[PDB]
Amino acid sequence: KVFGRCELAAAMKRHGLDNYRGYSLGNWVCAAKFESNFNTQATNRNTDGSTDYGILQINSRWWCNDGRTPGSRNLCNIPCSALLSSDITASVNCAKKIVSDGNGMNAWVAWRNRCKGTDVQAWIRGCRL
Ligand SMILES: [Cl-]
Ligand SMILES: [Cl-]
Ligand code: NA
Repeated sequence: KVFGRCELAAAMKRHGLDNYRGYSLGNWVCAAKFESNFNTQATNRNTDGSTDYGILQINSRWWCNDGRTPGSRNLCNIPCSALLSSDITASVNCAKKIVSDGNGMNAWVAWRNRCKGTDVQAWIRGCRL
């Protein structure tokens, strides 16, 4: 599923991400825009052999099992394919564990490089929330 900007914002709000660990909703929408272009089916392979999955590009080296990342942990205890669903619940639940692990949203390179320190509230402007 390719989300609309306000559709995704409303969905993330309903799943408890607004101000989760202090990160306003616009941060999460901005990260999803630049990680996946709002596409729940996005996948990208990394040089180390791991793969990033879904709307928030969650990585198989640490967070999900895809059966082909040897020595990987599965800290969200989920198959990576569950992160590609049109239902974002599994991606959101896993992201809550990632953002809590001490490094905040710096775990998302596109957030660090394209959202951090910008006017992220623009990402939810005009949305009915
Ligand atoms: Cl915001
Ligand atoms: Cl980047
Ligand atoms: Na894994």
